[PDB]
Amino acid sequence: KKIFKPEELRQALMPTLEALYRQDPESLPFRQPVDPQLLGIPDYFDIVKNPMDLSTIKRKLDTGQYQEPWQYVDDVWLMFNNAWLYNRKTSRVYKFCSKLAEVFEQEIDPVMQSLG
Ligand SMILES: CO[C@H]1CC[C@H](n2c([C@@H]3CCCC(=O)N3c3ccc(F)c(F)c3)nc3cc(-c4c(C)noc4C)ccc32)CC1
Ligand SMILES: Cc1cc(N2CCOCC2)cc2[nH]c(-c3c(NC[C@@H](O)c4cccc(Cl)c4)cc[nH]c3=O)nc12
Repeated sequence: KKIFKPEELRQALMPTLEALYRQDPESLPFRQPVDPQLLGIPDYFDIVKNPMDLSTIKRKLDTGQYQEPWQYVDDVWLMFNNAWLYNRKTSRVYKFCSKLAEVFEQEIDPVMQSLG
């Protein structure tokens, strides 16, 4: 397997993470972990067993917790898939999720090609 240095993953993938953060208001529900107590949604962790958010992805990238870049891709789609699972199709959070996913799909392709 190709060996990836944590510093190469960080420098290569951080621009793609910024592309999600800079969407405002679209990124606002995703910047911090879902807090079901605050949001009044007691069933959240009955439905979402593996939560993920931008701050967790960013910390993992900054601290070298990804061994290979598709694990970063996995966490981003887990974030989005959790939100599409939990929220109604008509809800603002669901629509903002789809907006971020389109940005991600555009940005991630050339970066992954360059890491190969
Ligand atoms: C600490 O600052 C945060 C900002 C986002 C706030 N927020 C909000 C706020 C408060 C509640 C009412 C509302 O409409 N919100 C909101 C705020 C901004 C948005 F762009 C948006 F789509 C929704 N809704 C959130 C929903 C989710 C969510 C995700 C991701 N997946 O399932 C659920 C449920 C996550 C965060 C949400 C909560 C506090
Ligand atoms: C492109 C796309 C659009 C949407 N819709 C957007 C609008 O709202 C409705 C949903 C949902 C998606 N789910 C996934 C998805 C993954 N994709 C890999 C892809 O990024 C990828 C694949 C090969 C190379 C690269 Cl470089 C990148 C991987 C794991 N699990 C996933 O669920 N991709 C989706």
